[PDB]
Parts: sequence; C-alpha cells; structure tokens
Amino acid sequence: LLVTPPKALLKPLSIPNQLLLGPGPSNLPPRIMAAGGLQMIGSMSKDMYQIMDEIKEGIQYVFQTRNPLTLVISGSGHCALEAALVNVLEPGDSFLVGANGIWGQRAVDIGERIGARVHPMTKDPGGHYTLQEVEEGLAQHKPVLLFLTHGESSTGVLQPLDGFGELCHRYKCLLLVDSVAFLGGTPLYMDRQGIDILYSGSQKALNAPPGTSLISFSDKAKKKMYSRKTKPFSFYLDIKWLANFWGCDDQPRMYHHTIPVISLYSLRESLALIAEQGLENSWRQHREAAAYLHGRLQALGLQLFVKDPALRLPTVTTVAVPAGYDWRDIVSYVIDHFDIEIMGGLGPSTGKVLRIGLLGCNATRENVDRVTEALRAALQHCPKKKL
Amino acid sequence: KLLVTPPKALLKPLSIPNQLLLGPGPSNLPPRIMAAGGLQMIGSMSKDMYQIMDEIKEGIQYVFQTRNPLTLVISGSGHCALEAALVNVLEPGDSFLVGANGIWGQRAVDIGERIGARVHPMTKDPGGHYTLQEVEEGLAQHKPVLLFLTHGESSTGVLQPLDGFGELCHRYKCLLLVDSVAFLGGTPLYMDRQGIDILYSGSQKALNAPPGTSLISFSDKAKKKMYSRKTKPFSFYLDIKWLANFWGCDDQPRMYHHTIPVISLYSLRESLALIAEQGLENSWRQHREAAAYLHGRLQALGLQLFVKDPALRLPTVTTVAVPAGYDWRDIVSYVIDHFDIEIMGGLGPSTGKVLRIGLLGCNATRENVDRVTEALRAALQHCPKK
Repeated sequence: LLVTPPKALLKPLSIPNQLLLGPGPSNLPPRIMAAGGLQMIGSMSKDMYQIMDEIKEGIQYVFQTRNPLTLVISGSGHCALEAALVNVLEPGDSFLVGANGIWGQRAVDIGERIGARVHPMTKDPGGHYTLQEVEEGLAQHKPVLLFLTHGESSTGVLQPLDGFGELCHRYKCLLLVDSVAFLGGTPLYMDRQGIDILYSGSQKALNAPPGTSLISFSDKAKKKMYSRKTKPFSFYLDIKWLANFWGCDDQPRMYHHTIPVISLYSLRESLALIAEQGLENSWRQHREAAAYLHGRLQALGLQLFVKDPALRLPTVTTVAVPAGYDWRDIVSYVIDHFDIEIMGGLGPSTGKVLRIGLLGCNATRENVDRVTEALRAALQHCPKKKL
Repeated sequence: KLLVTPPKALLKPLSIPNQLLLGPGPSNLPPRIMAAGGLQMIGSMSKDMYQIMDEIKEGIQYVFQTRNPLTLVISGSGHCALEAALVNVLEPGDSFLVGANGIWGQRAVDIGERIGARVHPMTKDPGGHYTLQEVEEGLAQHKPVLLFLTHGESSTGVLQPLDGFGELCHRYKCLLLVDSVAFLGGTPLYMDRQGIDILYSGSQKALNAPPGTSLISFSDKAKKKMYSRKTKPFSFYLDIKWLANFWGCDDQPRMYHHTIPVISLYSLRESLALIAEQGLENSWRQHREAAAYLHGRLQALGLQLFVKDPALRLPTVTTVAVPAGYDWRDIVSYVIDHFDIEIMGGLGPSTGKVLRIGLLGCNATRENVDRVTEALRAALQHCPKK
C-alpha cells in the first residue's frame, strides 16, 4: 500500500442527465439501456455465436450487401478504419485519399505510419469530390485504394457516392468508404454502388454505445488482403484471424481475442431497432427532422455552413459561428443552462463552426426546439468578444 | 427490390441463458456492475467523463501499486493492451526477449515479428516457468531492449514468480513488460518496488468487469524509450503520445483522438470500486482460500492437477489433467448442457492436455467450487469410458 484505496472510489457513481445533440454518442432509448445491463454469457458459447450471426445479418441489412466477409471490429471507428487500412495496404502501396475534413487527415496519418505512399487530395472544410477530380487523381498516382468520406462529421457535408465504385474498378483500385450517413441522409447500397470496403462506429449511426464498429469487405478486397506477401503490422486487427472467429470462412472458430460481449448485446439490439423501423422510414425521419432544424436555425439569424442544401449531412449539421461571439462561450452556455451538449469544430473546421446532431430516435422535433431555445438564450446572454 | 430484406432473426427479442462462468474469464457480473452497464450516456468528452477516467486511473494505481503518472485504460482487449505496449516500445530492429511458456508468450512473439522486432523466444513446454538464472543467460546472449514475461499463465495454470526480474533487467539496460491476470488473487503485485516497467491486463480477466477495456501502466524508463524513438509506431489507435494526452497523463489539455467506450468505463470504474472497498489483502485471501478448497475437491474425485508444484498454481485459473480414457470435449460439453456451467479445455500448447477452471472475483466462492465439482462428478459418470 504505497497507494491507499482511492477516496473518490468509495463514493457512489453519479452521472448527470444530458440531452446529447452532438455528432455522437447520442442518448440511448430504454431498450438499449436494458440490453447493457444484462448478465454475461460465455465469450465463445454457441449463443454468443448465434448473437454475432444475427448482428452480421443486421450489418448486411443496414449496408445492403451479400458479402460473407462482414463483421464487427472490437474497437471504435479509428480502429475499424485502421483494421481496413492495416490489412489492405502493403508497405509501399499507393493510397489516394479524399482529404476534405479530419477523417481524411486521419486516413492519411494512419497510411503514413504503415508505410503507404499516401496521396491526399486536399479540400478546405466545406468541399466535396467529383468523379472528374477523383479520376485525375487515379491517373496521376495509380493507387491501390481510395479513401472517401461519405458523411463528414467535421464539416457537415454529404458526399455523393454514385459512380465512384465503377470508376475505381476501371483503374484497378479499391474503394474504401467511411459512412455515418447510411441511416439518415442518402440510401447506401454497398454492392450496387461498387464499394469495396465500408465501415462505421456503431455509436455514430445507430443508437449504440461506443466501443464497436461495423465493417464489410467485398471479394475484390478479400483477394487483396488474403494474398499479400507480408503480414500486416497488427495481430489484433489481422483479418484472417478475425474473419475466422466471426464465422466468415469454412473452418471452425479459434480463440483470437475476447469480444466485448456486453456491448454486442446492445449493438444487436440497436440493429434490431432499425430492422423494425426499416431503412426507408428512418431516411424520412432524419431528412424531415433536419429540415425543421435548418429552418429554425435560420429564423435565429444563424447562417448554415454548407451553402448547397443538397450537400447537407442530416445527422450532423454545421452552423457558421456567428460574428462577435466566442464559440466556446456558446457551447458552454448550452451545457450549463440547458444540459444540452453541442460541439464546436474539429481539425480543419476547428473554431469555424458549431456542430448539432440528430441521431436515430433522438432525431425528434422536440429536441430541435430544445436546442433552438438554448442557442437563442446563448445568442442573447453571451458576451460580444473581439472574435 | 432491396437486396436484403430486414432480418427475421432480428425482429425477435434478445434472449440470453443464465450460465455460471467458471472458465478463465469473462466471469459473471454482480448486480452493481450490471446496473452500471445499463445507465444513460454522457458526453464522451464531458468534464464528468474526465472525472470518471481520473478515478479509474487511481483505481489502476491502487490495484497495481504504482505512482506512475502514465497510467491509463486501453480502449480494447488484452491483445490490444499488449500490442499497444509492444507497438510503442519496440522500434523495427529492436531485440526483444520473450518468456514463451504458453500461448500468451507465443502471441507476444507473433506481434513482435509483425512489427519488425528481432524476437528471441525462450521456449518451455506447457507446465514450465523461468528462473532469474535462465533469463540472465538470455539477457547476455541477445542483449534485448525489452523482456516479456507472463505472470499468470491462463494457458497452463502457472504462477510465475516475479521477484528479482525487474532489478535483473535494469542491470542489463532492458525493460520488463509483464502480463498479469494474477494481481487480484495469487501473489501481491507491487509494480514500482518489483521494478516492472510495463504491466497490463484485460479488465475482464482480473476484475469482475466486462470485456472491451484493458488496464495498463508504464514506468518513466518506458516513457523515455517510447517518447524518444525516431520512427512513428505503426498504429495511430494505440499511439501512446496521443493516448497519454487524452487520458490526462501529460501537462497539456486533452485533444480528440478516438471515442472511448463510455458505458464500459462506467462498469470498469465501478469494478475498481468494488475492489477498493474489499481491499487487496482481503481479495488475495479469498482467492487463495477458494482455490485450495477446489484443489482438494478435485483430487477427491480422483483427478490429477496439471501443475505438480503447489507453489506454482495460479489460483484464478486451475488446470486439471484430462482423465485417461475420456474425450475432453465430451466433459466440457456435459458440464454446460446439464449444469449450465462453463469450463474450458486447453489453449495453444496446452490444447487437449488440460481442463481449465476459473475462480474470478466474487465468483470465487465455496459454493461455486461445489457446483463445478458435482458437475465434473456427473461428467465422469455419464461420459464415454475407454
């Protein structure tokens, strides 16, 4: 006992109630909370495998793919992205990146750590890519893989994906897409759109807690991952091992690492919620709830950051920071006086935007009113600073 | 035309069985910890989420006995903690010595090779352990930058003494990375005093915690090495400079890096609370007592224990030699089908040579030892003979 039992740890755990209207994680409805409080089962029991299997069907549904190599990564969005990158890229492979926000920048950082010859196409916070711009990119750097971000949480932008699959394949290159927008925004049809890898952190698209990530790989991608002459740099994210345990190959399942049993309860149950509601109904709900916010922000005299309404990520909306205010003051006001969490910017967008989130069953008209009164009080009572 | 209709399986209620988990972990969760798991979300970067991280950290300092400011939760499982440690400390080309006496050693090796280390295993059959003399011959021959040792071998049921190994490794200018699931039951662990430079565990293996989070600690010698390398480590997700910052271990303010598993952390904290109330000494007693009573009850069933020396027996995970004439799969399956009790066979080098029975935290009761003993007794009676 160099260290006595902590004093802080002898008090009951107490957490505040907060309405979470940032980019995610969001609040959890009762059913999903309940799943989180259930008892443990064996991390390699037949029921645990039955659950994984249902989850997998869920990921197939929410993504629209027949890919047998579909599975949950035992970590967050950064971990899914990495798993994808660490497997598909061999040290020395050319890697093209759609760097129009932080998630692009992250892709780049990871790709450099793992020895890829990274080639960013950089665009200021606000922008998106055209089939033409990507094609010039594909010609110039002859890459093995393209990263694109579908839903940009940094900038509030919704990248159209139609065409990009068939373009990348025509240049003998795969297409990795980071989507949080598959539930609200535009429909996603992986197989049809020709996307070769598609990933998301459960907590960003579903009403799920953080710690787990949905991922899917096309056969073209498997081919590339499974035929490389070097071993990928991680064992934790090694896809051969992971595919086996998740039941995506012929053989019996081997111990690899321990999956987060409890979260998987919740993940499954969240994939259930959407499975009942249906994709089409969920698209409507978000697109309707967003619009009403867009309208209510403008009535507060707030300028939306993404000028073209067609390029607006419904799940995460970006407001331009009003002239004469410190964005920190506003963000802090909304949390202190209304227990509402919003967010400023992130990476390139830092300090240029506010970020407001409408995620799943929190994408209500009521919550848009609650956050609209909060901002309206904040615009009223915060100081005018020299920016 | 949707390619894939809404799954039929997913329109039915989630239903799970009740199972007494007496394998190596995860174990069953007491009510308090279940409750924590069912609470509402808070901001993944709110001041309260930071207050919770900080308490957790104190917990890890207590359960490990360290003043190390570079202590934190890895946002992944034990393989992920080990990797984070290895990916940061080892630079491609560094000599790395490994105490390969079970699977976890073998995993260390696999990881070290993927990240370009010149790995040097000291291999020993399932059953064995290392002596200060054996390690020293190793330290001389391969002049390594780091040594991996497994404290509690869940593969073989062995309890590696750690005394001496810190001061030895430092005398040869090399760090000491230890994988311990035995800090709660078995032998006391005093990281700082034992000279251990890195120490990790998957919450679910030592605490009554759910999987998905891992406790880790680094000495200042280790920070020095991780923070002064000329190359970037191969992972961003486990990059320690970034992680140390977000977990509040350095001077600066906290930056978005990745999203920590809020809900699991509730549970992790609450489990570190449970032990904080019980106290380390009381927990050591409880496990060591509960193990002994099992050892005695298995022998009365005519079962041979796998680790011959009683001093080298990991209390938290016990290995029985598979009785002559029996398929181990039959027995394992009998226990689950007729008593809702989960035990395990072997793993890696130990595969098909052992059964593995677990006594973890508040499941380390005398009642559960009876329940599993009666299961095995019935299994010896109803399973095929040979």
